[PDB]
Amino acid sequence: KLQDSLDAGVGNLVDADLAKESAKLQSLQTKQQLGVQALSIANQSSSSILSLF
Amino acid sequence: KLQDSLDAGVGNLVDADLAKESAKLQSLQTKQQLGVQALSIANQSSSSILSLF
Repeated sequence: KLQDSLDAGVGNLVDADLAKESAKLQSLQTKQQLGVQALSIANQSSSSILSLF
Repeated sequence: KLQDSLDAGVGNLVDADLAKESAKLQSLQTKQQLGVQALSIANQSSSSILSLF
């Protein structure tokens, strides 16, 4: 009985909640996809200078 | 496990960041296109002398 209590205590200390990690993973994947597109938008600046010359 | 650690370490040593290389490539391509036009502008100097004679 004591060993079961100690195992449960350590698990309570260091375990995670995967239900929350799923939501965080979804939001972060969407944000990374948006960040790549934002970098692509930022790269195409200064390309309009060539028309002046 | 140790072999995985060593491979990751070497990769950390010698790998590049392609997100930055994309931006640098765009800027350098634009600058080269502008440089060719600038050289073309510089060539056409001294062509106006012939009108004096």
